[PDB]
Amino acid sequence: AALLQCTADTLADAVLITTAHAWQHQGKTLFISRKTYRIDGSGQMAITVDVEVASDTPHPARIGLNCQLAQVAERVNWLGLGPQENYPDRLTAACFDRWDLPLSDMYTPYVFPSENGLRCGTRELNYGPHQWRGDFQFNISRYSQQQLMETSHRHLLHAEEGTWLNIDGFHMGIGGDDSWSPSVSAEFQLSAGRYHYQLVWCQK
Amino acid sequence: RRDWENPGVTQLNRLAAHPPFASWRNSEEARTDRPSQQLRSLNGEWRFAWFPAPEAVPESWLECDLPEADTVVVPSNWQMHGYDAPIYTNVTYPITVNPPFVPTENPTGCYSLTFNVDESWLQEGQTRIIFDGVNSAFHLWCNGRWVGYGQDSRLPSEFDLSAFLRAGENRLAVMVLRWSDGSYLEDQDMWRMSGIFRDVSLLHKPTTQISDFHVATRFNDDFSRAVLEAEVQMCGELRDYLRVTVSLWQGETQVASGTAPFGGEIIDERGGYADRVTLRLNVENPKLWSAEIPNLYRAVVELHTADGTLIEAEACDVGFREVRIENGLLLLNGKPLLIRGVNRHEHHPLHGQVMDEQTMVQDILLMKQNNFNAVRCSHYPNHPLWYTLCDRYGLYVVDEANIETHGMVPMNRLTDDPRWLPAMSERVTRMVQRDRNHPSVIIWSLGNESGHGANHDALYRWIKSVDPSRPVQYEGGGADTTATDIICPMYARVDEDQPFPAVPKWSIKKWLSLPGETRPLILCQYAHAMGNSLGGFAKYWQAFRQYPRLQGGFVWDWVDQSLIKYDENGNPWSAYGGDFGDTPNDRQFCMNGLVFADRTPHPALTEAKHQQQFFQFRLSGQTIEVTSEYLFRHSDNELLHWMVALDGKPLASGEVPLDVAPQGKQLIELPELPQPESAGQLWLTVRVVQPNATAWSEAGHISAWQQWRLAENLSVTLPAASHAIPHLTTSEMDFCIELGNKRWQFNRQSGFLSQMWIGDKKQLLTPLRDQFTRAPLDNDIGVSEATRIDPNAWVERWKAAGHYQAEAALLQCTADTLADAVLITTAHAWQHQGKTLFISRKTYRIDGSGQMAITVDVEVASDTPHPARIGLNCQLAQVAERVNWLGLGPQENYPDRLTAACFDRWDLPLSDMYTPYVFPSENGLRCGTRELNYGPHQWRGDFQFNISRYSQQQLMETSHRHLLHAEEGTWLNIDGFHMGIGGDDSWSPSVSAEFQLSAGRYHYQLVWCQK
Ligand SMILES: O=[N+]([O-])c1ccccc1O[C@@H]1O[C@H](CO)[C@H](O)[C@H](O)[C@H]1O
Ligand SMILES: O=[N+]([O-])c1ccccc1O[C@@H]1O[C@H](CO)[C@H](O)[C@H](O)[C@H]1O
Ligand SMILES: [Mg+2]
Ligand SMILES: [Mg+2]
Ligand SMILES: [Mg+2]
Ligand SMILES: [Mg+2]
Ligand SMILES: [Mg+2]
Ligand SMILES: [Mg+2]
Ligand code: NA
Ligand code: NA
Ligand code: NA
Ligand code: NA
Ligand code: NA
Repeated sequence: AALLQCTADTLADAVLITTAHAWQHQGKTLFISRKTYRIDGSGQMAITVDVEVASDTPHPARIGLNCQLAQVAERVNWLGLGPQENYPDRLTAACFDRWDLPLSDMYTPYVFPSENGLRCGTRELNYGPHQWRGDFQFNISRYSQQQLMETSHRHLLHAEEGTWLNIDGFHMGIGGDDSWSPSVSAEFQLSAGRYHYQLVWCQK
Repeated sequence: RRDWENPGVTQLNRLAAHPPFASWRNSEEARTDRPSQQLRSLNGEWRFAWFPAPEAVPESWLECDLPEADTVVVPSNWQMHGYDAPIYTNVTYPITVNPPFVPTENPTGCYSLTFNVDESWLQEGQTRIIFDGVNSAFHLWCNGRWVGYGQDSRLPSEFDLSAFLRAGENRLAVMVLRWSDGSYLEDQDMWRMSGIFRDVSLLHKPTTQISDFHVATRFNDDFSRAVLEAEVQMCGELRDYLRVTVSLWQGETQVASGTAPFGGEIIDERGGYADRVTLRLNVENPKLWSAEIPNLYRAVVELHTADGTLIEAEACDVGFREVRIENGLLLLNGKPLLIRGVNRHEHHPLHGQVMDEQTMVQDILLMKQNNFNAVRCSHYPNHPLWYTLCDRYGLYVVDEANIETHGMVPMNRLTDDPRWLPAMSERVTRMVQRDRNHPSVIIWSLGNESGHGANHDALYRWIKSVDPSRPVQYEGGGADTTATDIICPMYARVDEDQPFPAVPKWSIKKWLSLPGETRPLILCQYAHAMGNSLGGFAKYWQAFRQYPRLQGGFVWDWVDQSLIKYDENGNPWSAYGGDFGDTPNDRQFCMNGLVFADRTPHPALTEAKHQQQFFQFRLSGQTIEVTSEYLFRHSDNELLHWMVALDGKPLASGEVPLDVAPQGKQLIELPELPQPESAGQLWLTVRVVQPNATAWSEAGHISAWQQWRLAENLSVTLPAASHAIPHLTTSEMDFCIELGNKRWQFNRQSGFLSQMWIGDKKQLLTPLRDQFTRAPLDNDIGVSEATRIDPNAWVERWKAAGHYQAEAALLQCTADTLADAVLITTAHAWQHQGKTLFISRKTYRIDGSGQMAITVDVEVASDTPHPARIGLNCQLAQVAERVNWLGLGPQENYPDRLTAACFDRWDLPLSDMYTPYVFPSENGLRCGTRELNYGPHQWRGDFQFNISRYSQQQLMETSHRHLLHAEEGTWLNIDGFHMGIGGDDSWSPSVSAEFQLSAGRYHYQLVWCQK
């Protein structure tokens, strides 16, 4: 990430932070992320994200944010699709409701580890004293993407400190027509060029 | 006798049907197709009188001209001269349904002509008159004596006048009935007119003559050898000294010839046809005919004495081609066709249904220039010259019997009735007898929209017996009945099934594989081009290319059937159904053409040209792969032009010759290309250009194009810190912002930007407000009418949900001062009767540079009908001469109809940004736009827009383009999102799901600045 801009303004009832970053590689700009954070008297933090994706770079796996929360909580409660893991091109069986599961059920123990446990169509997500509202997809577990991508057998994974939270405005389909040739359908690739998403983080 | 109320009497004294004759008396003139002294035209000035019923015609008229008659031009349709009104009705018959009777009030056209006959025509042989087209039934007298009668408005009626004429002056009297029992078989969706609307001619034939001739061409397995077989029949004085010689010419060279005496092979226990002869000519390496290369030979049929006297000669253009269906595919000369077709009615906005060569040529040129290779004669045999033109210019033709009984209930009531077989039979058999030697005709059709009756099965079989060289198709009764060799539906969708009972319209892809089905599928009508339409067209072409058995279709249709009317000031205007007092009528349903009545293109034409290209392209790196979809020709009149530009700025370009064999591929690797690091999108555009002119196109004609986004450099450059900060001033009613010479005013009660000044000049006539509706397109309305609402049509769903009447309720409006800008924030709710339909949340940020960034986030209730658009609108104070944009163009383009548009920098006169569809609706959008310039303003973002002198309100409230009036200022509509326009049909919602605005939440952003 390269910073392009970071500013702070005070509004009548809130503080507004504005940021812009470019992601580049071998001098090419791959992605540009523009955001605003607006914190008001209610203590809610509203995040708006607008992303540009160069038309000539391969369509990305996802467009979201991530962080390692310091807290580890027993349950996960969300208003969205579930209860089991679901992805864009594999979510017909999931139902929209309010689900509540132990954190470990939010991780799928695929023998060969990878991105896993996403839930889509989520309007509200609760974990510990935090609450996220918006229209996103998410996964939450003790394992970072880095670890999963560096690990070849589930038995070698180890819980990291805290909880890794991945909250996506958009996520690419997973495909599966076969496992030896790209099989994610066009309608499930993130090829729009410009993406917008917004979330509200607040304390519960 | 009221012969016009008896389907059992379709003619009296009419001569047999046959292919075009000219009775040349010199074979070289027959070979060259020059005029024949034996074939005269009687077209010109005639005498005409209109009567309200045949009972009102005075008997004196048979013997002499009526003083009150007018002199008028023939051919003509009398409605075109104002004698009575033409009627525009689609399905419902224009008369009370009570076969076989017609109204006692039945407009009768009394035509007459005094003309001369040279004595020599009466000294020997036979003199006949030919009426190529009389609508709908007529009696004929010559010199006051009754000659005969005829029905079928679309084929020639010929009568022998030999015994009625006298040397010098003669007078014809033709009493034409507008309505007859023939009318029950003429219910096509078009203007209902009448008159002697095709040519009238007089033909002299010798007593011993060629009465019919049929030409067939059969081939060997690889088409390198053929046998031309010509069966010739004679009438007259049959003697042993008679011969027929058939010679075949390629230009001035005679390639083959055969001569034989009369007497065909034995055919049964009673012998053979002593009055017939079959000549068989061997032809090596014949030049084959196709729409791609319309190679023709000339066959001359000489009837002569063995000792050398030519009695008469007849002749035709011959196209060596074989048409056959094998293994589920329609093949032409052994290769599977891909039909780029269109249905074409015979229509002229001034002359009605009268055709002329200029207009036909004009239509053929434009069809070919727009990549069409086929035409269906919807829904009757055409004027004879059409065929000649298609043979010569090269178009595949579906020749269709003049049988349409749509208005019956059920639709096969007459076609399944044996009492209507004779009348139907004549319409089929006489067509085949007239047009069977034209190579352009490749498929026969039994008529249209007449259900499926036993009569179709009998006639299907008759054709198959008499002419095995061409398949037979017929869509009625479900499009895949036993009366059709090709599954030929109308308006079946690509992927969406429409399972109506009895006659379902399956997705075309699904249709082909139904259990036991094996026939090819070619749509007899697809993509209803009514008003702003053709949305989804590309979907059809992708399917046709992917599925071998999906071999194309005929677009509905070529030209709008609008008629010209003149206002108080004598200025012409385009009229449609009901504009002549005609009622009931089907209003604008008569305009469904790719082109306007005067042949000006509608924007959809370019979409069709593009999807119907004959060269396919793929890009890999700097390598372009060109694939030919021609079946028979090499790319011998083609070159590839290529050009690379960055945001409209040309960086490099070139040309490469195209040398691809039919169905072949060519790889072209482009030169080291530009790799600028300046921000923007790099686009490659390629065009196939025909350097040499052809019979149907000018040198430099573009036949194909395609574009690809090459590299993109996103802008990362920070803008320069401003030497200013805008000031905010507040009052209870407004937020005013000022910066330099610019000012912005936001109304606190309405919550919208109400005014902007550049200098001292106001820029807006109406405030900037959200807009979720559009002036409805013909496809949005479908069949809905005030008197009979169709609740399922998009327009009605929007209306009923309150979209057009919703009022913006302000929920919030604040202004804040930032470090280097002023920020206005607003939120509005649109409700209707208690229902919140949409919520619009925006920010407007005006900075020290004077630009205004507007961010819009809209929520749309999931249970309200998907809205037509999500955008902003305002009436600008300025009227500027031009419009310049960086986006798709240059023509109007909508989300489901934009493949033909190209991304570039375009610049046009304001008026070209409006499309003058006869029935006004939303129009002129351009999509994929990144920057728009108009007068002093510039808008940047990623949006679609339209800009013109007409508000959406006016367009939706006006029914005819000539009644629109330019408003003050310019109406600008800038949409973040716009719904598809549809068009698979114009009577059932046809916007594909992927083009409906059903996301629920939408975001868009624009920067408006001045320059
Ligand atoms: O046959 N119909 O009852 C009918 C009702 C409403 C709309 C179209 C329609 O039929 C359709 O009309 C279009 C009009 O351009 C064409 O004539 C097409 O051939 C016909 O099937
Ligand atoms: O046929 N039309 O072109 C047409 C235009 C506007 C309204 C009704 C209409 O045709 C009418 O359509 C209804 C179906 O909705 C029936 O098929 C009716 O028989 C037909 O005349
Ligand atoms: Mg009759
Ligand atoms: Mg000779
Ligand atoms: Mg003589
Ligand atoms: Mg019809
Ligand atoms: Mg009507
Ligand atoms: Mg394209
Ligand atoms: Na892994
Ligand atoms: Na095909
Ligand atoms: Na029509
Ligand atoms: Na060439
Ligand atoms: Na209108």
